[PDB]
Amino acid sequence: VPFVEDWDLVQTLGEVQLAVNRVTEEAVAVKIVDMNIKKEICINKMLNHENVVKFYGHRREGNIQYLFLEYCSGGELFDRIEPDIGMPEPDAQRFFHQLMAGVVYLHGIGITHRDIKPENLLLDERDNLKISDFGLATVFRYNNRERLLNKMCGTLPYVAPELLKRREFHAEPVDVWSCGIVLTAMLAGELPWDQPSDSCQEYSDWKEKKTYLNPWKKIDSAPLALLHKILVENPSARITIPDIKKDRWYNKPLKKGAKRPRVTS
Ligand SMILES: N#Cc1cnc(NC(=O)Nc2cc(Cl)ccc2O[C@@H]2CCNC2)cn1
Repeated sequence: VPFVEDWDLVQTLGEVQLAVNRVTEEAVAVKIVDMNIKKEICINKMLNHENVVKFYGHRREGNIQYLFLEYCSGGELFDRIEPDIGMPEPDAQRFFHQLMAGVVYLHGIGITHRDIKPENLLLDERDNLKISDFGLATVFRYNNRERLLNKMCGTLPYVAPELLKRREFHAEPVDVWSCGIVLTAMLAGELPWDQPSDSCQEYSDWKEKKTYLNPWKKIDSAPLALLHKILVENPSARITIPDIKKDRWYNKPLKKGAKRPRVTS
């Protein structure tokens, strides 16, 4: 079929550009990197999950690398969070379920994202969450042997406290922590602290169990009980994802199905 390989760059998404196929009108996201990127491509070629952004391929045109990635028309989870409010609890629960399915998948194949935040959580046209941007991602398990991490990666409000206080740390609890900060942001519409350090007053209040303060007073006791188990300073005592899957709020029926058309009589 002639022209099937031509894509028009129609708009800047974030550089990330929206590409449309000349013939089929299929939309893809094209990440343009004008020369860490070789690691992003390698990690992307391993990924295949409904809650992880699809990788279609790559092309090197001199100093510029073009990455063909899934287009998610719903945009960023970030823009579904109302400041100081958040979002309805059933929506947050569904996005957290889909976040866990994605993270279970990544950890299962020995990959840690290292930068889970709402900006990197994208939504398709049906509002299905997809983990995106594997630029900071790395291999923490290979040939069934775990590699402890030591590089400081991520975004300060979402990083686990061990990443700031320890020389080495396990990868999986770091991603679990960041998922709990994402859950906080979805239910309160605010970030609890600038960084999880004892010098940060809000972080000290959380360790002092002062849940009568913001953001915790905006959060119902069932999801807050889950946050009490995720945002545990000791990474060895922190809840694991198999046990997040057994939490009472995680399994609480809250969300109705997708609206489906219906008539009467
Ligand atoms: N890395 C990466 C990656 C992979 N796929 C992406 N897909 C999109 O569809 N991007 C997107 C779509 C809308 Cl409607 C709005 C913003 C978007 O990307 C944001 C902007 C910055 N990175 C995430 C975006 N970034």
